[PDB]
Amino acid sequence: THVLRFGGIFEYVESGPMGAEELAFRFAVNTINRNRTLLPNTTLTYDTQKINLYDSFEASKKACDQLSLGVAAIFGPSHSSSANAVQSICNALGVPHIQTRWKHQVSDNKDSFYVSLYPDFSSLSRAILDLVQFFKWKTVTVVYDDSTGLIRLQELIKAPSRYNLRLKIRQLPADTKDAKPLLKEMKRGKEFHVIFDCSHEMAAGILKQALAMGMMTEYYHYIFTTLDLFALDVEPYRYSGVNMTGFRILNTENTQVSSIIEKWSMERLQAPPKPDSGLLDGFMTTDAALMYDAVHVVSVAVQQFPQMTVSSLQCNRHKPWRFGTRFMSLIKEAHWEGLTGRITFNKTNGLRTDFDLDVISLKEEGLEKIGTWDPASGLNMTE
Amino acid sequence: THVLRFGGIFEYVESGPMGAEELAFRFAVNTINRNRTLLPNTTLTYDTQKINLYDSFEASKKACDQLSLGVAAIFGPSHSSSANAVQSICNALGVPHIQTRWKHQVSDNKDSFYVSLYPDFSSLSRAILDLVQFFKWKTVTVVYDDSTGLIRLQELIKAPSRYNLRLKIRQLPADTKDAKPLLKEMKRGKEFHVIFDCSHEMAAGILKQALAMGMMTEYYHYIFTTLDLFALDVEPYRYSGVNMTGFRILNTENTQVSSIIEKWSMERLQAPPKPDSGLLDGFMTTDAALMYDAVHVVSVAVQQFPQMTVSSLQCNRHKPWRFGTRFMSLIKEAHWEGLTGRITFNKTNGLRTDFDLDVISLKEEGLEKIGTWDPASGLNMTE
Amino acid sequence: THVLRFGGIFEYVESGPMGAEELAFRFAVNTINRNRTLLPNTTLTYDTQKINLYDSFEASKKACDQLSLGVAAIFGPSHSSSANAVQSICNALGVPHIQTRWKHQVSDNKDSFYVSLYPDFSSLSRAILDLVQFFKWKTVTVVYDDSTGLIRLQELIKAPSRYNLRLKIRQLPADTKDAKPLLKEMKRGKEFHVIFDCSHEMAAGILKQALAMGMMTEYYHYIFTTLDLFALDVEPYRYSGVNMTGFRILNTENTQVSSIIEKWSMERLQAPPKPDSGLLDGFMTTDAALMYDAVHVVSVAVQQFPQMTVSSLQCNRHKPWRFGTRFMSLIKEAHWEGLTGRITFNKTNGLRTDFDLDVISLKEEGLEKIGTWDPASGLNMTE
Amino acid sequence: THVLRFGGIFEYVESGPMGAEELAFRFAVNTINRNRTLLPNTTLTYDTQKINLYDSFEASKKACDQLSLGVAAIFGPSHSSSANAVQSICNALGVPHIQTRWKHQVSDNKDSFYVSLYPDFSSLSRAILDLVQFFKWKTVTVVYDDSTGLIRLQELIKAPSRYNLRLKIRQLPADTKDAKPLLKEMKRGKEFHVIFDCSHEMAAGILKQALAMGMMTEYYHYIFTTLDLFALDVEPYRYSGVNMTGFRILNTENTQVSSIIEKWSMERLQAPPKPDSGLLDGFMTTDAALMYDAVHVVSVAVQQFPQMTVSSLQCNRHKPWRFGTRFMSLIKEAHWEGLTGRITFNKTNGLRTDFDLDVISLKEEGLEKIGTWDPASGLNMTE
Ligand SMILES: *[C@@H]1O[C@H](CO)[C@@H](O[C@@H]2O[C@H](CO)[C@@H](O[C@@H]3O[C@H](CO)[C@@H](O)[C@H](O)[C@@H]3O)[C@H](O)[C@H]2NC(C)=O)[C@H](O)[C@H]1NC(C)=O
Ligand SMILES: *[C@@H]1O[C@H](CO)[C@@H](O[C@@H]2O[C@H](CO)[C@@H](O[C@@H]3O[C@H](CO)[C@@H](O)[C@H](O)[C@@H]3O)[C@H](O)[C@H]2NC(C)=O)[C@H](O)[C@H]1NC(C)=O
Ligand SMILES: *[C@@H]1O[C@H](CO)[C@@H](O[C@@H]2O[C@H](CO)[C@@H](O[C@@H]3O[C@H](CO)[C@@H](O)[C@H](O)[C@@H]3O)[C@H](O)[C@H]2NC(C)=O)[C@H](O)[C@H]1NC(C)=O
Ligand SMILES: *[C@@H]1O[C@H](CO)[C@@H](O[C@@H]2O[C@H](CO)[C@@H](O[C@@H]3O[C@H](CO)[C@@H](O)[C@H](O)[C@@H]3O)[C@H](O)[C@H]2NC(C)=O)[C@H](O)[C@H]1NC(C)=O
Ligand SMILES: *[C@@H]1O[C@H](CO)[C@@H](O[C@@H]2O[C@H](CO)[C@@H](O[C@@H]3O[C@H](CO)[C@@H](O)[C@H](O)[C@@H]3O)[C@H](O)[C@H]2NC(C)=O)[C@H](O)[C@H]1NC(C)=O
Ligand SMILES: *[C@@H]1O[C@H](CO)[C@@H](O[C@@H]2O[C@H](CO)[C@@H](O[C@@H]3O[C@H](CO)[C@@H](O)[C@H](O)[C@@H]3O)[C@H](O)[C@H]2NC(C)=O)[C@H](O)[C@H]1NC(C)=O
Ligand SMILES: *[C@@H]1O[C@H](CO)[C@@H](O[C@@H]2O[C@H](CO)[C@@H](O[C@@H]3O[C@H](CO)[C@@H](O)[C@H](O)[C@@H]3O)[C@H](O)[C@H]2NC(C)=O)[C@H](O)[C@H]1NC(C)=O
Ligand SMILES: *[C@@H]1O[C@H](CO)[C@@H](O[C@@H]2O[C@H](CO)[C@@H](O[C@@H]3O[C@H](CO)[C@@H](O)[C@H](O)[C@@H]3O)[C@H](O)[C@H]2NC(C)=O)[C@H](O)[C@H]1NC(C)=O
Ligand SMILES: *[C@@H]1O[C@H](CO)[C@@H](O)[C@H](O)[C@H]1NC(C)=O
Ligand SMILES: *[C@@H]1O[C@H](CO)[C@@H](O)[C@H](O)[C@H]1NC(C)=O
Ligand SMILES: *[C@@H]1O[C@H](CO)[C@@H](O)[C@H](O)[C@H]1NC(C)=O
Ligand SMILES: *[C@@H]1O[C@H](CO)[C@@H](O)[C@H](O)[C@H]1NC(C)=O
Ligand SMILES: *[C@@H]1O[C@H](CO)[C@@H](O)[C@H](O)[C@H]1NC(C)=O
Ligand SMILES: *[C@@H]1O[C@H](CO)[C@@H](O)[C@H](O)[C@H]1NC(C)=O
Ligand SMILES: *[C@@H]1O[C@H](CO)[C@@H](O)[C@H](O)[C@H]1NC(C)=O
Ligand SMILES: *[C@@H]1O[C@H](CO)[C@@H](O)[C@H](O)[C@H]1NC(C)=O
Repeated sequence: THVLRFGGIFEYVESGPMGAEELAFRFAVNTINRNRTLLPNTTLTYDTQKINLYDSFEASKKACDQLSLGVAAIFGPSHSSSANAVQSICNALGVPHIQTRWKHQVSDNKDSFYVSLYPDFSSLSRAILDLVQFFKWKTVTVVYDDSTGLIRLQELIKAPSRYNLRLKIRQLPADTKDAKPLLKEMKRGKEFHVIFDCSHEMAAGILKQALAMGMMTEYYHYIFTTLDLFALDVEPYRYSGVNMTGFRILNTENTQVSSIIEKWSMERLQAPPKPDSGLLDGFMTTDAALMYDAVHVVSVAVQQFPQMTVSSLQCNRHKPWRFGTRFMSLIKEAHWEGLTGRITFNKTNGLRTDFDLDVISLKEEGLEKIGTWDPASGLNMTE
Repeated sequence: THVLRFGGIFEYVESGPMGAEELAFRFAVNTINRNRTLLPNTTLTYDTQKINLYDSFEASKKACDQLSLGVAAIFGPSHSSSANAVQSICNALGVPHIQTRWKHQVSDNKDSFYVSLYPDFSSLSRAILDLVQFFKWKTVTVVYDDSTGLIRLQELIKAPSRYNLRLKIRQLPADTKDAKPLLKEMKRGKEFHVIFDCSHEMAAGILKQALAMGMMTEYYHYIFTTLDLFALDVEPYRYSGVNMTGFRILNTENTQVSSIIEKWSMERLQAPPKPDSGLLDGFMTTDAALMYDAVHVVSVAVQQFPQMTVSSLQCNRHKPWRFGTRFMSLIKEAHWEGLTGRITFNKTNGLRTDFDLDVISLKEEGLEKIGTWDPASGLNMTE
Repeated sequence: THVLRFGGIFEYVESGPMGAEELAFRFAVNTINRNRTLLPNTTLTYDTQKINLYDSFEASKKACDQLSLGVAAIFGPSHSSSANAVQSICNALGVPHIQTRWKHQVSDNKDSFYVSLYPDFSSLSRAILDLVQFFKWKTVTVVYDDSTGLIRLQELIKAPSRYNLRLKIRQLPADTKDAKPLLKEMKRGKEFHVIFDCSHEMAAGILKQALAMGMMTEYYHYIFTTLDLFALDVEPYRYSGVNMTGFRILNTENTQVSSIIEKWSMERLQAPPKPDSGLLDGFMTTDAALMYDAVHVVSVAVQQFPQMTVSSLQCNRHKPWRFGTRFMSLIKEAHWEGLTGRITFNKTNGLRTDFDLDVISLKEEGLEKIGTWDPASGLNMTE
Repeated sequence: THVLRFGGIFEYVESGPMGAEELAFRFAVNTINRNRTLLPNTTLTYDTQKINLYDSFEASKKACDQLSLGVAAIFGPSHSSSANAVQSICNALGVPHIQTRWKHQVSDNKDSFYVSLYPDFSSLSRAILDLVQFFKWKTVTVVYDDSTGLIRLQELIKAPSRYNLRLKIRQLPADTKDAKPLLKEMKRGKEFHVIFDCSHEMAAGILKQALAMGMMTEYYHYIFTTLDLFALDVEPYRYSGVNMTGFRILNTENTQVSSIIEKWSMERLQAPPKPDSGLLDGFMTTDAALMYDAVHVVSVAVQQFPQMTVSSLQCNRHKPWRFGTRFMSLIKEAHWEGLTGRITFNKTNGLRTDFDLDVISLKEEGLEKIGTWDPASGLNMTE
């Protein structure tokens, strides 16, 4: 009988229930504890702490508390300022750091003990660039929201120096959802081919404002960078004649994965979606799908390593954990068929640049898979 | 008799002498200790610690050591990953954090206790954009080096959506100085109007490689984003017929400032510039000029606040410093005429968006001031 | 066992080692003395004297000293003022005079006893004129250094009276290497097609100054009159996109000749090339290559004439040497395959107007043979 | 009573009488010996030797014979190959060398003991260049005879790089007076503005052949480089309507000079001019006029130096003559009003670049002075 303790550092909300990632972290730990073939005779427990996500000092205190109590991994603070602080703690004290969201990896950072399960925007900007070639675009307009979106789509911005695109980079307004002065300039500029770098909460907001202005016609085509395009109530836009392409790594066409999504709406039951926020009703985001996967990919590594004993490391007397070097190598060699497809890592750095997308577009009936993407193959679009 | 202790967290070098910022921090503290009108009867001492600059854990330990010994300010780790960790420590424990280099301020960071003395690239990208209007450019090519340079020049990249520029964003090769495959594509692409986002060490390297390929003619024009264009041995390029514009905030035309630059070459004497690195011989970089200024701008605040007593704060029992709220307000209200012009801060956030540049170009005689820039006025170019 | 004594009159240097011609004269005499098939059972010795090269009185004293001791040939004073004095001594006293450098032969000079091994500029000005036809030039600019260069390139200057060239004859500054006021007039005059009449020491100097001004672009083409274009460190100019044509009589593509060039760097070892003089490291000049050949071509004549006995001639009682008439006819009928190709003489006067050049140009990889020249054939340019 | 012995090295003719320079050397020495104010109580004697003029060995033997007998000056071998040999003898042994004909002074010749009385072609090529400006020429054709004529007229050849001339350099045939294939190309090329670099013997020959072909019309203009244009029987060309410009330094408009020219035809009486050689009957050439002057300019120096004693110098034991340094300085400071105008020398090198020409042209009446030239003033053409 073993007691492994996966750490976690999640968002602190005062009014609603626990977040989507903290639910999926608790739902995953309960899944391996019930299921018997994966990790027999062990009992995964958890040590979830809650932070502000914008406080690198508070994230570093909770990371040293989890190392003092003793963890075998830390499943990310999930924000760029807080994740870089906890990554360097986990690098110095041996213990792995599991990331499920994208952040800017600075080029001269010699950190080994981290893996990210979010699909890398080195690969995702090539998938978007393959679509604008397939659709024969020449007047692309990238619309992002925050200044880090330039780093995300940098291979798309450098594309007119190797092809015949003509980019017109624009930015959403600072914090307000008043995208109407942006969309007036896009409508007057005759820009019919738009790539949005947004989240699905902000994709839904500007799609209501593109309806009310001029822009949900059969002349406009919208590629979406977000992987949660399948979580939009697209009922006002089905008959609109529009073309709305995108991607989806959440492999919802398996019977096994769709079983878990149907289980997900049960225990989540609280926090209903407010009506003028036209996301769909019951779904896993790809944010929570990668946190459900991250517990399983580390679980592949602990099944291949049974003699693990959790130690109580100390930050101001920082010494590496005894099995931190081998167990990190088992996480970077782990293969898993999770909610988000195949999960293999990039041996050099530790990212997911090898993954399987599903190109989805908006048809009259609904929002349907019209192709596939694969870094080896490319676009296999059976449209 | 007072004993104020300004902290500092600088780069650790194993072979050469102390860095340019740590020299200028020691040279500034010795200057106020000698000079009598600024801070009478007090003695500024220092507590310089040395880190790797790429280790947010090591930067956070040295910041808690300086808070344990007791400081009244921390003069920056001077790298983006390390500065964001020490900013959140200084925000939680009251003590100000003085920054002298640019880093990405994420938009939802509610940090108050920090000021940056580096000229903001919100203002510097408008100064570069005013030059490409004045020079009547329409085929601009931005060349940057690291992925954060997109965030720096984002107002220049968004400019073809409000003017008639046609940007072609390119990137230098990853770490090597083999910019020849980049410059072949720029020469074959007939790109004569280039903006380089580099440092002066990398500006000197690609200017040697632009000479040897095709590109230092009278057809090519080079705007440089760096503020240390005046520190290039431009003797191979004076008669080249080229046009090489740029900026300079280091106000070298005063008798008072040029006295300090002449003092600077004396005590620095070690570490000579190697010959195939064609920077000039004796100069302050704008990196060290802002660290000389940062000690003085905080010195204006302590002259207006004589009853300051340094306290010994603790990180794991984090309580704000007693005078941290008032003394931070005096730093954000400080005015100073330093090496880099007028130093006034941006009351909203804490940046320098109000500063005085000097547009310099390459003439046959040398590298001379051909104008001025000011966020209020604009380009007053007496060419 | 014979003792033949070839005379020699070379440059007197006070600081460095012996000159390139005096080394090659000593290296050649040692070669025939070792090698057995050419001249069996004889031992060539030498009688090298050193002069100022600008003193026809001192050159005439050393020539009468060598005739008093007794020589069978004199291998040139190698300067125009000194060579004409020693030519008339050798004509009056019978003994041959071997020349390895060009000088102005006045038309009414009835001298028989001399041969020159330097390629005649009657033939070399036609080879340059064939290149400006092949390259379809019409705006040729000849740049020479001393006033005798007009005599050298006179068939190139008389060419617009039989073709459609438009010559613009210019001269380098008097003694200084300040060719920048010359190159300003050539750049402002839009003169992209330049023929330089220089030595390789002065070709290297003005190529550094053409780089620093405007002129090493892909618009400028430089034909070089010198036969030592292969002895330039052209590493700063390979990627420059320039076109730099020229000639080479030193037949470096044979295994036998390249063996001797590899032997040459061994014994020469002293006198390294100073860095800002960007000639290559180890090479025979064509000046020393013709002095290595001149000992061998005379050696062909003494193998065909075994009964030669060296006599002690006197200048103030001038009587011709007994075998001077026959042995001079054997030198003018000698054939040899030396370092500089085939060596046959011009029966009428005694020059080399029949020789084999190798047209070399500057490519991106290096400086490569792009054709051939031959007075019979013409340009066979397999470019 | 003194006995000064001026040396001389002149041409050896086998059939006719002594040459024009040797007559004028004997006529000048007889003139100072008769006349009493210039050199009282001294008796100039002479030591004229005769050479082949194309033998630098024979010229060097006669120069050492005159130094052995003892001379105070040597009045030139008067040919370029022979003069450079005797110049270096006179430089090494102290004794001055007086030149009366042009030769190529190589630029790195450090010879002090020589003066030339022939007008320098540095100044004479500017006088020809001032005429082609005054006559508003733009299609100039230079015709020379030997390859040294390029060195003579080099400032005229370099003139299209600073003005709007368009030179077409041509050469007379090698030795024959068959200039008809040259004049066919000049007539077919529509070249009406011709500069001839010739002697007056060859100017008369090609003027007979320009009459018989097409070219003595009112369309053709001929500038002559020779200073003996006044010695042409121009009676067939007076009414021809031609324009034939030229120069004249022989100052035939003085009563004193025209007395000497009338004396000259008396003692010369032998050697009549053959009819088909249409030079005039009785005249001093400027060759003999400068030899008459050269004895007088040296005579100014010996009047200012009475204690001169002629010494017997030796060539193979070469030691400078005791008063050679001072007496050479008196020749370079001598002023004289001779047959050829004012005779002042060029302190730097020793040439005549300051002289007074007389521009003469062909009118219907005869060949008349139409202007003046002076290096200070320029063309004062009272036409
Ligand atoms: C509960 O059972 C297993 C617990 O191990 C869960 O994961 C699976 O673990 C086994 C251990 O090697 C592997 O079996 C695979 O099962 C899938 C069923 O979809 C089948 O397609 C494969 O050929 C193989 O038999 C596998 O590593 C892993 N499954 C996957 C998809 O990676 C399993 O997910 C849990 N649920 C059920 C309903 O079994
Ligand atoms: C592990 O990580 C490295 C670096 O992230 C991966 O290297 C990258 O691999 C791709 C494919 O070889 C390189 O080229 C790109 O490929 C697309 C394929 O669609 C092609 O269309 C483009 O020509 C594009 O250049 C990419 O440059 C390369 N990056 C570097 C720095 O070498 C590597 O593939 C990963 N290993 C895996 C996934 O096994
Ligand atoms: C010691 O530090 C004091 C700092 O106050 C220096 O005194 C003054 O410092 C500033 C230079 O930043 C100057 O004051 C200003 O001058 C302008 C005109 O240039 C005037 O408009 C302002 O009202 C203000 O006075 C001033 O140059 C300088 N004072 C003097 C006399 O130079 C002081 O120079 C420092 N001492 C040493 C030895 O460096
Ligand atoms: C304190 O900070 C804020 C922002 O950090 C400063 O406001 C900024 O002011 C500039 C100039 O007025 C605005 O930028 C540009 O104005 C130019 C005028 O030519 C024009 O090309 C564009 O329309 C562009 O907007 C900038 O928008 C504005 N920032 C914000 C967020 O509104 C403010 O001036 C600072 N206070 C000081 C220096 O006292
Ligand atoms: C010693 O000198 C003799 C000179 O005869 C060298 O023998 C031969 O010299 C010439 C090189 O100039 C070559 O002869 C010719 O070769 C061509 C083919 O390359 C052939 O067509 C001719 O019929 C003639 O034979 C030849 O390379 C060379 N002989 C050998 C065996 O290499 C001899 O090489 C000199 N010895 C040394 C040690 O250098
Ligand atoms: C011995 O010497 C004489 C001259 O030193 C050589 O004669 C010269 O031969 C060349 C070539 O045939 C003639 O030059 C040029 O011919 C080209 C053919 O393309 C043409 O562009 C011109 O018409 C030009 O004349 C040159 O005129 C001629 N020289 C003389 C004085 O006739 C002779 O070939 C030598 N003997 C040998 C190498 O056996
Ligand atoms: C014979 O008499 C003198 C001998 O000395 C010859 O040359 C002249 O020498 C005197 C001595 O200084 C100078 O007199 C000048 O005479 C000319 C007459 O043309 C006059 O114009 C001057 O104002 C001055 O009085 C002078 O240096 C020199 N003459 C010249 C022209 O340079 C003279 O040439 C001989 N013949 C006659 C007829 O006197
Ligand atoms: C002594 O000899 C030197 C060198 O031969 C003479 O120097 C030369 O003098 C002229 C006049 O200053 C220079 O310029 C030329 O002048 C003409 C006048 O008509 C003018 O039109 C042109 O602009 C032309 O450049 C010439 O360059 C200069 N040479 C050198 C090497 O400096 C000097 O004048 C002589 N001294 C005398 C005659 O007192
Ligand atoms: C949607 O996609 C189809 C197929 O690529 C294309 O024909 C159509 O024009 C697109 N709609 C747009 C661009 O509005
Ligand atoms: C596209 O998918 C089909 C069906 O799975 C398969 O033939 C192959 O993977 C792809 N086709 C091509 C031509 O690559
Ligand atoms: C540099 O300045 C000159 C003169 O103002 C002008 O050619 C242009 O502004 C620049 N040169 C270029 C772009 O070649
Ligand atoms: C720019 O030039 C002068 C120099 O300082 C300045 O005084 C003037 O006011 C400015 N001109 C403008 C802003 O038009
Ligand atoms: C050099 O060669 C290239 C290719 O043959 C051609 O541009 C031309 O011949 C030369 N280049 C010039 C004159 O710029
Ligand atoms: C030039 O090229 C080849 C290569 O050596 C040569 O054999 C051939 O005879 C020549 N071709 C001609 C002269 O047409
Ligand atoms: C001779 O000179 C006059 C005056 O310069 C000129 O008018 C005439 O045309 C000239 N004769 C020619 C060029 O044949
Ligand atoms: C031309 O000569 C006249 C008369 O000798 C005289 O006025 C002056 O020297 C010259 N005139 C000018 C204007 O130079």
